[PDB]
Amino acid sequence: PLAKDKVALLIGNMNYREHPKLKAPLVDVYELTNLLRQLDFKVVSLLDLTEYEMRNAVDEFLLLLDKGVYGLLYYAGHGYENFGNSFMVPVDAPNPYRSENCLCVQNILKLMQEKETGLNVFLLDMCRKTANIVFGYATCANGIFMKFLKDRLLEDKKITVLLDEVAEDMGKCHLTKGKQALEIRSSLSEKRALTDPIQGTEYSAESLVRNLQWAKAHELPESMCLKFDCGVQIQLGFAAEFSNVMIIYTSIVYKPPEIIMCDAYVTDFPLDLDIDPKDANKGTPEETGSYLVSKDLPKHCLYTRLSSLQKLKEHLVFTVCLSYQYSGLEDTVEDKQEVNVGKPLIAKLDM
Ligand SMILES: COC[C@H]1COCCN1c1c(NC(=O)Nc2ccc(OC)c(Cl)c2)cnc2cc(C)nn12
Ligand SMILES: [Mg+2]
Repeated sequence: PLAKDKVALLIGNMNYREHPKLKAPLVDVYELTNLLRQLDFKVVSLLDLTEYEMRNAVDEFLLLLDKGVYGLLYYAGHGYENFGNSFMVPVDAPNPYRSENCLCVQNILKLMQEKETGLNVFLLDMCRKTANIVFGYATCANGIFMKFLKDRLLEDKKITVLLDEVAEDMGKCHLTKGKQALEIRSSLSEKRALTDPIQGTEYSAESLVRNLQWAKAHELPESMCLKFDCGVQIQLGFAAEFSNVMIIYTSIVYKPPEIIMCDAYVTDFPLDLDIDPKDANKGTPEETGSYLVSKDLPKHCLYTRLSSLQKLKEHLVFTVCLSYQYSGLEDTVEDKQEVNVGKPLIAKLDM
């Protein structure tokens, strides 16, 4: 059994404006991304999406579901049931909910039902109120579903057999023991698995430009070295937590011996990103809201988390500031430099 290609769209909503926050989507989408990438899936991981951003992400994902393709869609966040229908709640939903402002699962399923895909796995991990589709619906540090799913996902068995084993894991767990926490709906008529290889990777112009636009939509700005007149050199580094989340970190690489102190800090970011200056320039990545890529970031820097890159409609332009003092000097001099790192990650798509 072969896949024409393997694409995945992972969405996690946690920072709700009018509803309770959720912690699990953060680690769950992060761990699911690495595992799916290990299975040779091109992944798009998005955190905290409004209604229009979800509708654009899901439509574009469905466009990739050509004949023979293996697709996986995963959602983690608020959801609600309204007369037999299930809805995914965007971070911009009002309180109380209105179905119109949410994404109907049954509408998406109907759209997937028209594809001639090899495998279509749709996972819903919600906090509640042939197309070879395998729908998984969960209604419950990782969340319960991902804790059991992450331990089985790399198994070389049929996805239905694999998800059925997870249902049995969850049924033994003292938390969801004897509870209706997982439903699996399936129309899989053949032996497909998330581990199946991709057919002979060939030079077809249409699939190569979508693979290279996916590569382009995940390009980070390269390392930067800014030199100030005083002789101080600052390095700007960039890391990615999600397709729409980039960390920026600064360090002083060189400081002249005659300079007693030098503090580098970034400010004046485009207002679409809504970066609070009290959350930027922290001594640890955890202080910025970054708890996953923290172990892979270089130490003893100043960190700023840029979430909401899907909202950036212009070039990422910001100021790098430097406060410094010389030997014997009673006054602290201030100097600045403007930086333009293009449109990083998902911002390349022109939102
Ligand atoms: C058409 O495919 C384009 C490809 C290539 O570039 C990366 C994005 N792509 C996508 C998306 N797309 C989106 O998420 N689009 C998006 C648009 C507007 C938005 O905000 C207004 C947001 Cl938040 C998202 C979704 N699933 C997948 C899965 C794969 C393998 N790629 N892929
Ligand atoms: Mg809808």
